[PDB]
Amino acid sequence: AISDADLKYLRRCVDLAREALDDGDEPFGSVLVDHTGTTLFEDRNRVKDGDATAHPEFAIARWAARHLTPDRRARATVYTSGEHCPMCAAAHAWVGLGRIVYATSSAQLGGWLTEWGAQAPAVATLPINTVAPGVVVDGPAEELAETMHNLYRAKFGR
Amino acid sequence: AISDADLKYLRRCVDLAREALDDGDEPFGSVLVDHTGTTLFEDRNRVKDGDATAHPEFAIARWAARHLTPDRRARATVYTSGEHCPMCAAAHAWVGLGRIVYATSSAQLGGWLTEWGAQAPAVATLPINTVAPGVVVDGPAEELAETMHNLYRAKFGR
Ligand SMILES: [Zn+2]
Ligand SMILES: [Zn+2]
Repeated sequence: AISDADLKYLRRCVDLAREALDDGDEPFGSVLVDHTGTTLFEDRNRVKDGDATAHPEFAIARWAARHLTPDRRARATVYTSGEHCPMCAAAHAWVGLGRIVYATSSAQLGGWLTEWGAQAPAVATLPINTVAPGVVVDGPAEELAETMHNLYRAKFGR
Repeated sequence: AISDADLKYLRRCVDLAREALDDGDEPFGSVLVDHTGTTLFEDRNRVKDGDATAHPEFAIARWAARHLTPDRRARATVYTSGEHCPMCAAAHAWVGLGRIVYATSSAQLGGWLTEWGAQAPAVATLPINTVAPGVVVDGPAEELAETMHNLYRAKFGR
């Protein structure tokens, strides 16, 4: 279900995750793309100033609610380097956004954390469709698994 | 599990939910209380302006992260008229807030919504601990069930 065009946007997400890591934040990047294929909004994690809710997917949900009609929201796609946490999946569904494509699943992330002896997140790694049963979800992208493993290990595996 | 002091705060949450209803918003109210019993912050639903994520528990999580140290957050309690949705439960856990007490469960509300035929929510009515395993949760408060049913009927009855 991941197309060539989808993978290009996922690579952009990975670049945004890398920007976040390099700035002292956590490696999570996300991009909102409308049905015409225009990038509307890009963001990355910004938790370093002490708000652990500063996730890019959440920013995208609020931005979409403020700037896009319901119909435009439903036809838009959200690309992300890492599958929406429950906070972000719920926000996405509350505002009525459409498709999600992720590079790595929360299952991947949680599995790596336990491999590395790292503490589990404070929030359960629920798949998007546990939280938001109606959302169309594609991913993960096999081509990006190694990159994201390495990027998460840098932040969370030390 | 629910003291008389807890009920006082839950009754304040009901008052805030009614304030929301009367202002054209949905009937959800929430209070943040310091471990020393002082109210720190109170809020209610503000969705009418077009943002379905304007939940008071979420506003509380962000307020807490901005204004309180981690230690003070861990020791604070959040009271709410309606059990946190997954968005809010996750945000509460991310910012490391403490106990939650709710007047009515999301299962209770979901059952009543179905009776009224109403559009089922896009977000699943997961219990807080499915989303946030480590959070201490108490509720519901049987003495406030009928009051809250009536408030919900006012907004969502058909
Ligand atoms: Zn998130
Ligand atoms: Zn909520």
